[PDB]
Amino acid sequence: MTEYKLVVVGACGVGKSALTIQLIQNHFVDEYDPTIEDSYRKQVVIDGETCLLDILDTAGQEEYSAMRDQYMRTGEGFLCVFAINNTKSFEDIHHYREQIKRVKDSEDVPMVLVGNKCDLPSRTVDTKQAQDLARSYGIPFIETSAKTRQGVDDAFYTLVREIRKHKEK
Ligand SMILES: Nc1nc2c(ncn2[C@@H]2O[C@H](COP(=O)(O)OP(=O)(O)O)[C@@H](O)[C@H]2O)c(=O)[nH]1
Ligand SMILES: [Mg+2]
Repeated sequence: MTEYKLVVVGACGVGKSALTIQLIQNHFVDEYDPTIEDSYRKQVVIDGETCLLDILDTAGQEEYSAMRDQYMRTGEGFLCVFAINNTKSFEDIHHYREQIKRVKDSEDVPMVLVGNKCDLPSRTVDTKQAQDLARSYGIPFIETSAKTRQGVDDAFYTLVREIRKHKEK
């Protein structure tokens, strides 16, 4: 079956691991070492297609930069995650967007912008500001909560749909 290589990127603390574990295992893990980087797999049906999601939960700097370049080149779509209560993590999206395009040497890379922790009333990034950024990139924007599961399937399944649209060209 088709496998989709997804990569979850974003500043430390935004909820990359929590989102991935919620997607894969259907529970909220509120404490997971920020320095652990690992891949997870799940076989799902998306729009009638039985497929495999092969998801890299990134954790930032690698032993060697070649390891980062390798996962960006092999990755097919990227969840660019910020936390709605951390403005610096939102600003960091500019860096991730650029770095992925730079490594893949492509202006057309499937991505989805994810604003996580939307169960918290505490918010420094309003939806309008995040929509502005996603509009500038021409990518979807989804607010999520790894805690409540809101938006979680939508974020990952939308990324698969973005990969499909890229492939058909
Ligand atoms: N309230 C809330 N907390 C979250 C959410 N996602 C992650 N967290 C918390 O934010 C912190 C960092 O999450 P983690 O998954 O380790 O982020 P990572 O460094 O991006 O992998 C942890 O204390 C989690 O409990 C969420 O959707 N809502
Ligand atoms: Mg993590």
